[PDB]
Amino acid sequence: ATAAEIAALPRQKVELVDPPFVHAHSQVAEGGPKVVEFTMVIEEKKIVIDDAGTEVHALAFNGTVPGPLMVVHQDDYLELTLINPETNTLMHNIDFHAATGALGGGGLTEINPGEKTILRFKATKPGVFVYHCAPPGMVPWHVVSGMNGAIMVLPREGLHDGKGKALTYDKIYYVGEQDFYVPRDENGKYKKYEAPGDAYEDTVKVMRTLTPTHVVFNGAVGALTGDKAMTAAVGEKVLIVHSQANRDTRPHLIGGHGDYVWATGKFNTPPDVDQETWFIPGGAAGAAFYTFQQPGIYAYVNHNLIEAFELGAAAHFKVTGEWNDDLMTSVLAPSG
Amino acid sequence: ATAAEIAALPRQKVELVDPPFVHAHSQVAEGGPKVVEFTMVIEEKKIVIDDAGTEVHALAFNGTVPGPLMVVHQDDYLELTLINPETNTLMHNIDFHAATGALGGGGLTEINPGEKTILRFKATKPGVFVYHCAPPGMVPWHVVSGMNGAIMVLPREGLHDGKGKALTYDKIYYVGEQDFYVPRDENGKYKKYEAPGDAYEDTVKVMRTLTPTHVVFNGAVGALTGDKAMTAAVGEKVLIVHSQANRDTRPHLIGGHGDYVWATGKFNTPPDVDQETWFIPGGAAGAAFYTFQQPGIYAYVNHNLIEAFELGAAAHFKVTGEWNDDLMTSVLAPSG
Amino acid sequence: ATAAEIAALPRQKVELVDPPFVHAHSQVAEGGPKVVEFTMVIEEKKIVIDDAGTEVHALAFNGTVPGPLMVVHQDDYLELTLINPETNTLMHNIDFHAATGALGGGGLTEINPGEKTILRFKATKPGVFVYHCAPPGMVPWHVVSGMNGAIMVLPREGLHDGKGKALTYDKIYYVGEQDFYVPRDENGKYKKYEAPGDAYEDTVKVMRTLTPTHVVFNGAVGALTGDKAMTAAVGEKVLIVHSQANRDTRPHLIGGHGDYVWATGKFNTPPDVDQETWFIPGGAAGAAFYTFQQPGIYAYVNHNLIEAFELGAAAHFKVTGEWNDDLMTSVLAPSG
Ligand SMILES: [Cu+2]
Ligand SMILES: [Cu+2]
Ligand SMILES: [Cu+2]
Ligand SMILES: [Cu+2]
Ligand SMILES: [Cu+2]
Ligand SMILES: [Cu+2]
Repeated sequence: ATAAEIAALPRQKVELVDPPFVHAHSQVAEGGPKVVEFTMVIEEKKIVIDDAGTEVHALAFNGTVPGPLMVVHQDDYLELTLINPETNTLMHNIDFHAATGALGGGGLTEINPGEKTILRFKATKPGVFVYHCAPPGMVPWHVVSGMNGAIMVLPREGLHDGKGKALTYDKIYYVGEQDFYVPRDENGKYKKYEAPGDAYEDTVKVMRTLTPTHVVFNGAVGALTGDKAMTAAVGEKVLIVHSQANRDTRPHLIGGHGDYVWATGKFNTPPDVDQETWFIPGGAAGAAFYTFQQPGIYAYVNHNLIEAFELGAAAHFKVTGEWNDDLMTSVLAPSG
Repeated sequence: ATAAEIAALPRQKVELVDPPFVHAHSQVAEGGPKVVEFTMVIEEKKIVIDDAGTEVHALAFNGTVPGPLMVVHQDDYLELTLINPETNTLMHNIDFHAATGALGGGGLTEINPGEKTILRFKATKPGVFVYHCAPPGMVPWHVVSGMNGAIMVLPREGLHDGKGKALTYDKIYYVGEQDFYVPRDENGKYKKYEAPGDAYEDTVKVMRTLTPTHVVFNGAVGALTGDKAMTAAVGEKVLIVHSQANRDTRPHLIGGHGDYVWATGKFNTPPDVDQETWFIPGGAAGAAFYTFQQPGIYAYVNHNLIEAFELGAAAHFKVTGEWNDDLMTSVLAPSG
Repeated sequence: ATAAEIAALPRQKVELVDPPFVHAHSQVAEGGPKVVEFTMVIEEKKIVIDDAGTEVHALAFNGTVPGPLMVVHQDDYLELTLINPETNTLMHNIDFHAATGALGGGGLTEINPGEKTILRFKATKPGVFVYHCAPPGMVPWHVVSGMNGAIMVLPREGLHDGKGKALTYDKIYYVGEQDFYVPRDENGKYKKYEAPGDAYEDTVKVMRTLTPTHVVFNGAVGALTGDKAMTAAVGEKVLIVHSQANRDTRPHLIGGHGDYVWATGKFNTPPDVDQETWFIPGGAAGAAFYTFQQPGIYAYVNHNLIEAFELGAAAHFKVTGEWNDDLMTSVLAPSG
């Protein structure tokens, strides 16, 4: 595929939305290969991660933790414009696990504050993939400061089950799970700092215990609950993309299932079926497809329940519709 | 199906047995869909989890850690009478990962001391599934106090491998693996408590380290050894169902293999074959089918060997039969 | 086979090479079943594992951490002469996860210093498999002192994909991954000891935290980087065997992929494809097949990036050939 051929390809500017929502895209590919264009500005900002007012100096793609989901189709080109404003203090870059060469793009995208860059790569393999910042010598620090996201490379023909039947979701959500390592003082109280770099040494010591102080979805404890609870209706088919750029996770839809789960995140690997709890290793994304059958609230969790309910890794679904007494019924409600 | 059609179905009352054993069942379903009735009384009890006498207040389905294995076939209904006696001190409920709606059943089964409830759900998918107590605001604590078990939903046609060939076991065992988090004093010695609640605060601290003090099969270090060692014979086909409601495990039969392993625990997902070590993520059950070929003693372990041999996650099998020198032989015994 | 048939099989002595290199072998078996003979001498020695002079009393098959890769074909026999020199201080043995009976061989190979032993086993199942020392009552201690390696049991007809098309590698590397648990004094300085057994009690205390001090490839921080980077050329097909005898890992080729990954390490289990990050549970080996498409430096890591970049679990590949701008191009280089 020649430079001339690539330059002749149609282009499409895409407008990214904040997780857990996903920008407008089509499941089945519309026409031949294109160059899909994205722009993200890096925001270094304080985020409050729990109800005790614990802060993290987030290093945030598009200003969010996680960074937003980019959707392309197999054999499209993803062309990202990454911007590091003068109002930042650190060098940043970006590695796409979906990309091939130069460490996933990080070797070609190192930008000081004030600089920008434009990277283009061919999305040759279908699936969900992590992307994350990885500056040489400070890789884990940037990743666990929230500097990671994910992309989805859909097949041209959209999603299919193991045996070739089409799988079409009505809804898609992107859950980015984040392990945070927040230093404490001698009273076991979390510390605050004036600059990202001020926390480095204290944080690194915590990182080395391999024990996160917080494990959260969408940047904070309770982030995807209440006003930000995910929604569905009985009969709706929903795709849940889940990433974790540094640490293992075991997602589980409480009250539901993973009807089809690409646990590895890769669409050419046939999915697992009828899943109670799936497993996504650190440095990967997975995706699960589920048709809701019951109304009510669901909890969506990392099913190490200490991580879910002590450390923060719990989100809700609010589902509307009619209760099914065949699937489940209270024959005798709680009573003496 | 309608309420009338479910009412017309035959009902079978099952007598549960204590782990690692499993109640009488047939592998291939007998007749059409049944309503399968189980009763479990919750017992808040002091249990000893090691040879030193370290004690935990178990919150125990049917009085055991793990709770017993319930066995039904696909499209059967599981009807559970759950009873929380007046002598208990906490509210409990049950979540069936196999079930659909109301958080797996937890939203419909919250019973205080002196209360009972009857939950029915349709067993729509074949596999092994975790069940566990999950009271809102107190979820992980009930689980890591041993309030969990598993069920198996057999395919109506019994087990098959990935290519449609039937797999009939001679015997089945259920290994519930438990992570315990036991408070220590300033000498590093484990603390005892008067009531379940008294332990709460100290325990949650240990829980947050994500580092169990004990990792055990059937409620205690060495519980499945000595005259409680599991047993087999050369040529015998054994299904080992393994569950972990809170934390990852990596089961390994030392001296053997997992000939067919549904690592995800779901029978519609083709099993892995010829396994040395398989992986079960916290909040799931898996199952391994193995035909014994050599006599002698085997250790069945979680293959983090520190967890197996320091923390308690080791069981034995005693196997009768003739040694196969073709498979293995000492050409030269330990000698100068 | 019959007694005479086994006795009549060819015997072939093979010379081992140190990891990450692998001894001469054919992918397609050459002739009928063979008794493949190997010799390993056990070395107990102090090794430095980091840039700060930190020591471990290594317990090392063939004098290396990991022990060397042994390569046979399915239904060959592996015949190991294991030697424990009189200069050593500890009893050792060997467990092959690939073998059937006597705990994988440990029961038949317990050799005191001044002793040797010859074990033969039939390699009945194709795959990569952990081996490790395992003396009753001191199993994890020998393993986390580096006394572990792997073997590869190739299909007689070499490797295939899920469709049965041949996969032939140009090169094979073996990355053995090691969790070390090095004691520290109260100032946080790593302690040193005169003999292996002097470190035992302190080391077990560190092991029980389940938190390694170091996670390394080939026995040391940086052992497979710089001038010891592994090598390839664009268009070369490489198999990467990876083992972890005690603890989970999640291998990732930074800048590349795992085109075919036998994550379970078993060749009769179809490989996953297009992998970003794969998962190998503690107590197993896995294998990844990749065709390099881009020149330059790659980082091969455990993608818990803290383990990779704080704790030592990072390797390099140095790759020759011509850049492919179709796959990846810098449209605009880092600029103000
Ligand atoms: Cu960054
Ligand atoms: Cu990465
Ligand atoms: Cu309970
Ligand atoms: Cu659950
Ligand atoms: Cu040893
Ligand atoms: Cu082992």
